[PDB]
Amino acid sequence: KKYSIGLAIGTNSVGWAVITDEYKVPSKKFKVLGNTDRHSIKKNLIGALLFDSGETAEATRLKRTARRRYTRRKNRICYLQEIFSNEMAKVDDSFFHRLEESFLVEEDKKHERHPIFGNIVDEVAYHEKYPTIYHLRKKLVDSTDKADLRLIYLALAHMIKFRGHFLIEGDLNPDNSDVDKLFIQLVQTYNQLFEENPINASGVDAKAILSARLSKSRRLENLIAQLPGEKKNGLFGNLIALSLGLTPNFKSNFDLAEDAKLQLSKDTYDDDLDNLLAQIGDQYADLFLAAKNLSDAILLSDILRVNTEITKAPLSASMIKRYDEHHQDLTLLKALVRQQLPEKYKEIFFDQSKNGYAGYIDGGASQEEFYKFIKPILEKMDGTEELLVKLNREDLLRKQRTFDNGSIPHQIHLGELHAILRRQEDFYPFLKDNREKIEKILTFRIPYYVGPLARGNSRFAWMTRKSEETITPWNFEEVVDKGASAQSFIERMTNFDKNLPNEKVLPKHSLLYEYFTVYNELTKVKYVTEGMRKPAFLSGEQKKAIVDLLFKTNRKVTVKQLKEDYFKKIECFDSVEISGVEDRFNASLGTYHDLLKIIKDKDFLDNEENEDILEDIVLTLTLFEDREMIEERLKTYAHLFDDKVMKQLKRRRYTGWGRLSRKLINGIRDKQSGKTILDFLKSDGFANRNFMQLIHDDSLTFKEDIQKAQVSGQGDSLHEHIANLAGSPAIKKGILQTVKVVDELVKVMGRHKPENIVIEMAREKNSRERMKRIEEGIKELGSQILKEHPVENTQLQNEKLYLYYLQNGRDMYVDQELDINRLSDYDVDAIVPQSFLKDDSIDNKVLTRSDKNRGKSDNVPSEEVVKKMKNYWRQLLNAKLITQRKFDNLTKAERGGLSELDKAGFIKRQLVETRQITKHVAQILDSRMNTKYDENDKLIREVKVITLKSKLVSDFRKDFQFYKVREINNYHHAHDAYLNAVVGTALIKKYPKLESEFVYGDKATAKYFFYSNIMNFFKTEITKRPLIETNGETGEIVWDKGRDFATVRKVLSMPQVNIVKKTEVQTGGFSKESILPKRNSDKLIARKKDWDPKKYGGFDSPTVAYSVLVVAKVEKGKSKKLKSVKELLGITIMERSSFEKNPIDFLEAKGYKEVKKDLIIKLPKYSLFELENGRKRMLASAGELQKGNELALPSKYVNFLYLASHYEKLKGSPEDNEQKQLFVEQHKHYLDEIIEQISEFSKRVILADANLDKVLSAYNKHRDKPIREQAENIIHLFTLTNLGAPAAFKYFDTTIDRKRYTSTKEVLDATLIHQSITGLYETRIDLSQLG
RNA sequence: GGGGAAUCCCUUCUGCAGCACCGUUUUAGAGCUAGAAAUAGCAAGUUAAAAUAAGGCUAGUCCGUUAUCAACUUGAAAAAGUG
DNA sequence: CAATACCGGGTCTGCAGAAGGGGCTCCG
DNA sequence: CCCGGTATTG
Ligand SMILES: [K+]
Ligand SMILES: [K+]
Ligand SMILES: [K+]
Ligand SMILES: [K+]
Ligand SMILES: [K+]
Ligand SMILES: [K+]
Ligand SMILES: [K+]
Ligand SMILES: [K+]
Ligand SMILES: [K+]
Ligand SMILES: [K+]
Ligand SMILES: [Mg+2]
Ligand SMILES: [Mg+2]
Repeated sequence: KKYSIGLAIGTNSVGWAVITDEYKVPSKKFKVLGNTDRHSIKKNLIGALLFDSGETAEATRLKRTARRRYTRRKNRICYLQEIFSNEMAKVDDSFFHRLEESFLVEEDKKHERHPIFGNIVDEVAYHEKYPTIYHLRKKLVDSTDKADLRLIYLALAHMIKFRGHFLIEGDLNPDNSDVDKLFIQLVQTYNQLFEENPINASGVDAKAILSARLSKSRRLENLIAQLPGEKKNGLFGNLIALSLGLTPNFKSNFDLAEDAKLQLSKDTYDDDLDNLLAQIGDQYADLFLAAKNLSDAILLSDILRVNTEITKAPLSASMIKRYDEHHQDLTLLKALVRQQLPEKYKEIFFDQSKNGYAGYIDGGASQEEFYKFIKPILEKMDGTEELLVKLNREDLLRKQRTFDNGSIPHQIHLGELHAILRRQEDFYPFLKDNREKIEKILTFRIPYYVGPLARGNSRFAWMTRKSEETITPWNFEEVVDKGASAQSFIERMTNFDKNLPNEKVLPKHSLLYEYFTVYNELTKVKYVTEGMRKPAFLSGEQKKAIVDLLFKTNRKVTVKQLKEDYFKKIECFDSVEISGVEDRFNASLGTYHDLLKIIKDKDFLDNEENEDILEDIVLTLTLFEDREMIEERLKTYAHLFDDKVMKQLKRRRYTGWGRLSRKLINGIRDKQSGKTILDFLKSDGFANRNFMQLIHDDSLTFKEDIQKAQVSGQGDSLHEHIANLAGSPAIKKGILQTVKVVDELVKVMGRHKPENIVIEMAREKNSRERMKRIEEGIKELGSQILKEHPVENTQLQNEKLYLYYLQNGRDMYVDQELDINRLSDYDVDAIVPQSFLKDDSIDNKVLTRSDKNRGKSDNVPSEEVVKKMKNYWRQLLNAKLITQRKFDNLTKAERGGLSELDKAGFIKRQLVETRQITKHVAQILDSRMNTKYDENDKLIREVKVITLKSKLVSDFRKDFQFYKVREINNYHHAHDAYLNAVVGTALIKKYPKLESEFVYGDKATAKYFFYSNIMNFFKTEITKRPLIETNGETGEIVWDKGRDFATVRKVLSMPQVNIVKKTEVQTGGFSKESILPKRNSDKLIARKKDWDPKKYGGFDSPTVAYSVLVVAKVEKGKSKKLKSVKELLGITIMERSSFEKNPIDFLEAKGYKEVKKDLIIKLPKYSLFELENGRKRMLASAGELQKGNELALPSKYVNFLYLASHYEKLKGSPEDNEQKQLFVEQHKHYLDEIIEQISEFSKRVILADANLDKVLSAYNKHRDKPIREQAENIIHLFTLTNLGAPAAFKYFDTTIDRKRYTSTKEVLDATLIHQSITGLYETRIDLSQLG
């Protein structure tokens, strides 16, 4: 009884099949449990588990951190109120109480309904004096009068509750506020540097031009237009562009011949500038510093739209300017509409359902929707010119709380808050005492490297405390151990050295690590000259001289430099051939040069006695992000450097960690030699052993010490091991389900393990990332293509338009512009032709006018194209509009193009699976099946695990006409698993040598020919072979081209396949999140315990975690007469814990009396019920059902539908295509037959009378359509019959809306079916017998 | 052939922490005039408070949406067993 | 109860890791 | 997107 298993692992299915050595699927009588009259049932050993996708933890995390934010914001307000408590109680002992109950209806309020002053006269007067809170804030900042303590509170609380972002470090410099003054500063600095060509900036209103609500490039154009003799690409123009936030290239200004682009926003700018100043000189540093200051002022002027010399509240003044312009323009608009369009006034100003002013203020119309609505109304009237300008500036009738206030820094709000505190502390002493406390409430921020301020009950926290006491914003530095916490943040996540598992890894930018990388690469360099017999390694002295002369004088070392500045200069070689390195060295001493620029003491860096110190310094710079903490840690070294050097040091920062520890690189020593790994890399006689050789050499202690260093740990469980794999959670859910399926199948075969297990794994918002990429790329390029052709993210899902923007509107193979309106006439071409690499991503595609201009089609684009286009391609690459892989493949021709080795490798890659995750699946199954060791203590591999790629079975299907149509039913998953088992077992029976390629555990033209013809033994004629294929050595039959194909056909024709939908409890959010207005409906759910939804609104649409079958009695009528019921009650996610804690009490609270506790049945989503005539339903919820049957369409119809619809591609030969076409035409009647099938099924099982009649009518309407189109729309038709939830579909232009099953009553008397994972073991419960 | 390691350039995905801005909901921001009222005419509108999973105990400036789940028997449970 | 229709909260900064092309020096 | 909740209309 030998058998194999085939598995098809996906993100929503695991297909499975059992085969015998004859490639047949067995069938068994399985026992049926329960209370029906059926005791057993015949099952085929083939099927597929279906499940909803496993989800990532991201949404859960976003909601978790948002929860924390709400908690802490409330705590800020609570701190402020605790500071105000006593004095407020003297002024008004219920102010804070009225604030707390402001949400309650007057009936529920325990105090006066007017929050601020508690009487209507004073409240109305307040709102009249201060129509916005920004009025009050400006008044309290500017006035010198004693203010009412309640108004002071409201201003401070408003600033603290909505406090602005923390994107900018430090204080908001008052020097860099004025645009005019900083523009003059930049001009003065430039004219200092360029006395012969000064700039005349008098009469230039720099403020108006540079702060105008316009695009960066337009403002640059305007300013340059105010300067005759100066162009926007000259030096001053580039400085202005850098100030405005563009990415100017200073290459041409300073004649660099190598690009020097600068963007103040990028993280690398600080180095980029220091990279430019290195080539230009340090006299230009003040010029770029002036540019940065001007940039800060322009950024501020974006938010502060008012003069900062009439008020210390420019932000509140700008909000008040919004309010005043809103008022004036609304008065004008009302007057103009009343005069010119009186009939539209009611709609514009009263109808909240429309997107006019009423919908804008009272309805749900956004600012953008209101603009779009009212723009034509302004265009049709006269006197609306300035209003239209404001609308196009997005500056018309604005509110003050708006989507763009995210631009406001917290330093602005802090300025206003501090000003108020300074005004009013002269009258309230508790404000003087607590001023810094209140400022700290605004400014204090839990660092991202500290985490939740927990006390042992958070699986997320890592913060440690210096003293056990409550943490507040004011004692945080004293109570939280910031250093230990920031260190734990990183060290919970960084790797240990795999060779020394108790050793932490070195910083990536450590001096020792970079020395290691440089010497490890340098020991394998070889050189040869004329008088040398063979190439020679570099000696220790030569390597040391190369490091001291080249690596310690240049950031990068090229082969050319090696030849000229070392071999010529030192060794007196005029010609030398180098091997082991190409073009330039990969490793380099970048940290050495950074630190040499900072400390300016080469002798310090070269003195080994400072190694420790330098290591620690880099450690600090890597471990911490906060510059104050960095300075604290570096303090011990302050006596070694000047204070300017210390400031430069603490401004330097690094990130990233290496792969090896310090103890491995330069700690452990070979016993005999006394040398470390790095010692050997610096000098190792004439063997020049590199790292791998060193740790694998039996004549050194390194291997032995690495072996001893391995430590034991607690082995993960199966679920733990699967969760810790690298991959999407969806594929991991599939992986675990696969293991459980295999366990059940082995149990089904009497605990006999299979001979083979063949596994195949499936291959695998968005427009937002596409838009992001195109925006950043065009910005880096400096192109105007988005100005001339604006595009929304959705449109970028079109392949050709996306490619058009990625290529900056140009042909990729020809130096010409493309025309947008002509995309349909252009071609999308594969860089590496798809006949070698099946890659259809953007990474292997380009848009070109005509693909013929690539060159020959049998290779990579020609060398001529590369010569033409390489510089444009490099510009695209630096703009991130193409990747390094795309650039390398486009330019491969100059490197020889595609070789025969490359093509053979491409074919092998197409056939042999090499993904790490599939290898991990194979290892899991192999270690579970094979557990015994032989006399040599090697594993006994009694079960062979074979991995296949989908292409093998796909090609098998297409070659032998075992076609698949995914839409017909779910059987194709199971058929895939079956064909996987067949092909894999036959393949390794035919070529056992292939086991290394395909079984887990253990000339170019020739291999190309071989792997391209590996599946020919199935065929009868090629491009002829015997009818019986055998193994050449064992002589055993592997394939019989008579019976075995008929066996496969019989398997695929079997109507009884075990499709099982995994029943799952539902988890997640309680309900829809929308907070609905109050309504007289029991559907509403209170958002807080006492917030009666009929008064306060609430949620609806809760999610049912699972249903429950209740047999009980319910009171009926006014008399409350008990009546027996049997019904389905949906337990919601929110109710689940309460129901499970005590079900009887819960059901009695819901109204059920005398519950039959032992008759309660838990019914998760997709619980299966069978009714009459084989009709099946699945539970969608407590009140809705899903389709429960599979339509087993016969195989001839499936193949006719595949051929008639042109499913996939025809391929083959024209004669075979003609035979397929003649088959389609000879079996046209199949169409009607297929329809009949559907109809029959729909009448037995679906019961959608109206939809079925509409479908039959639509089919009889398009009987004159081409056979191909009728076949495609018949493919569409199977949505009516598919398993699962009903869904709308389209037959030609007719739309069929889904017929839903809006009642679950019938299943309460049907047969409930409990299924095991394979569906082979069943328990059937007749529910009509309950009650 | 298979498996593995460091470096370089890129790319994708996964996990975690810390912020901001809005949105929504109820209340507050005295609507006026005529008319008995039904209604009509006009005025007005930009702001705020509070909640933002119900909530929980472990009471922290913590936790509350990921993963995992046929049924039956034995078991508090974990888990084991059952064709 | 049937047919039908509408609806659904959203976007940053920072850190660490695995793994996929392309290359290169090595190991078992 | 999808598909289960809800209301409307009957
Ligand atoms: K009251
Ligand atoms: K000019
Ligand atoms: K609105
Ligand atoms: K190189
Ligand atoms: K750092
Ligand atoms: K010093
Ligand atoms: K779940
Ligand atoms: K889910
Ligand atoms: K590698
Ligand atoms: K099940
Ligand atoms: Mg809360
Ligand atoms: Mg709001």
